Amino acid sequence: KTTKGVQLLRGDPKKAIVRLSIAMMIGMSVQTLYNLADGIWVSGLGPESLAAVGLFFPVFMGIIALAAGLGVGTSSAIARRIGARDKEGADNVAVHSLILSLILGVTITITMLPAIDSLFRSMGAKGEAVELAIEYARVLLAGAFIIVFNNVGNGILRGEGDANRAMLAMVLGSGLNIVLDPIFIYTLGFGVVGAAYATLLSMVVTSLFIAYWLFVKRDTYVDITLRDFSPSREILKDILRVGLPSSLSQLSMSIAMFFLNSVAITAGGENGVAVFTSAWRITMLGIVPILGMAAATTSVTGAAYGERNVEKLETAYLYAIKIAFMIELAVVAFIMLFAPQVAYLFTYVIKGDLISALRTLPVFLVLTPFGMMTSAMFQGIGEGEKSLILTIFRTLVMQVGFAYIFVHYTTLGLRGVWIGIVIGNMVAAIVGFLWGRMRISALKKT
Ligand SMILES: CCCCCCCC/C=C\CCCCCCCC(=O)OC[C@H](O)CO
Repeated sequence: KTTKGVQLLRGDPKKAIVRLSIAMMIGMSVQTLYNLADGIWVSGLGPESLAAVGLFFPVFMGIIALAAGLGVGTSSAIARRIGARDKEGADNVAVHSLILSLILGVTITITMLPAIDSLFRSMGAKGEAVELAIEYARVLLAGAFIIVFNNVGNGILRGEGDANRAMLAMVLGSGLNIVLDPIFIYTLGFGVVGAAYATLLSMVVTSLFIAYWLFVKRDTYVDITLRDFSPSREILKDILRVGLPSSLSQLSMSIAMFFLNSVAITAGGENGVAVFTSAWRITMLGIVPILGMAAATTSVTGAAYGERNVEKLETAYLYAIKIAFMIELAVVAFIMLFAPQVAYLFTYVIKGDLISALRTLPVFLVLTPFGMMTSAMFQGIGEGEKSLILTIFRTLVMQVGFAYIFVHYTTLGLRGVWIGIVIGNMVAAIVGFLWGRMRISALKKT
């Protein structure tokens, strides 16, 4: 009645942080590799194919945000029950989360399918452009349930500390999508819609593995059955108090990027937006280790909170920050030193401005862990609303705010955008860190 994952969660927090975060970073790196490769295949199909992907992209990211939001709500709620040695509670959360995956996933499909035509056209698309985007979108929308299920499955695994399988499920899915991409797009000649089917099939296979582990081998720590299922308002509210604000955090980010783009356009037009796009994509690569660490932090602080061990929660939180800080130091030094080389490789025009960008913009990555791990621990203790507030403050008030100030009130132009983004992120990192310290001392008094 105990797994390696549960032993890990109930063990030394530093050991748990390292194991989980390495596992998440590996899984997320394969997801990143898939994305880069798919970007390349699609690029060679022409403007009409890119524009079709472009039309669906906000919807698709919205679907990811909802799925991953439910996943982290699930992870946190399970980790806390396990820490509290509430086995029946952990079982019931898992069952609840799986029923929610069906409700959410299918709702996404049935709501968007009849909406996408009007949506794409309202975006300014006409005739053939509309038709191609719909062919592409409907394949992916068909798998909305699968996506949510996979994310919930991953959430359950992370919640009970099973770093190994959570990682494996990510590797299998993105790895299979990497294999199927050139075969569906070019070999079978399906073009852009081929990329959608490669993705749909990859997700289906992932779900088959997860369903096998959960329902056939039944070798997770949590027991999952409908025989023992009694609807719980408290469980539903617990999941959504982390899950909904997590999803909304992605929305805040998306809105922020829109404004950031408009500022880049104001400063540099098509040239400026191109430089920003490239510099941001490269800098977001440095974000990957932080995300893996955040996922670890949520599970580990959750378990500690359930155990009512504030010392343990604080240790995991601060150790996560320290490790992410060190990693980011190396990442930033690397990009800063090798900016011309890095630019050369991602461009194949905008070289000089991109090099400047790569030697200013990535600086904020060094302070990101202080805010992001705080957000992850807020989620671990179940207070997702605080994580959302911090996310809004960083992305919309600080990032966009300062970027706007430097461009409208100074003569820095493009460089002012990078500087504003850096300054904004760093202020938010300090505020978030201070809030986390305050929250923790409050815990010690409670
Ligand atoms: C454009 C070029 C793109 C190149 C694309 C390369 C794709 C590499 C994919 C996976 C390897 C990454 C390392 C994966 C390590 C996984 C370790 C693991 O999952 O362990 C399972 C566990 O041991 C169960 O017993």
